[PDB]
Amino acid sequence: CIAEDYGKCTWGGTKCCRGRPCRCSMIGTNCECTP
Repeated sequence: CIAEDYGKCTWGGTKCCRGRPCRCSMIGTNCECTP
């Protein structure tokens, strides 16, 4: 899973471990996982 900080993720693909919301750049491209 993505247990890294701000680790790149995908809406519907690899989600953040534990279940953390993934933020994006308001453009729906490089979404990083936020602790």
